[PDB]
Amino acid sequence: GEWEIIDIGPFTQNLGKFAVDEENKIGQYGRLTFNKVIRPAMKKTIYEIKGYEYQLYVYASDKLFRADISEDYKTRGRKLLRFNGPVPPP
Repeated sequence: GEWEIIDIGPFTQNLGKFAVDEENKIGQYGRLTFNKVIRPAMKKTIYEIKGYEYQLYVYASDKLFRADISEDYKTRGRKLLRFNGPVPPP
């Protein structure tokens, strides 16, 4: 696949919210409150397209985490791949 840097507009913020919502279902960090996604946001496109992956820096409950998210082209399904941290600011 190929990687590009993307903006941190509303669509990206909603991916961050997705990630925190999914991590809350897992419960590994306890209950987290989504704050914001910060730069840099990275997007991978996997080939007709199979899907996408995102690597995001997400503040939740005033702590910084790294979240990876997949998105399937044909099913539109999103999945949280991993959620790690706290991490230092980029």
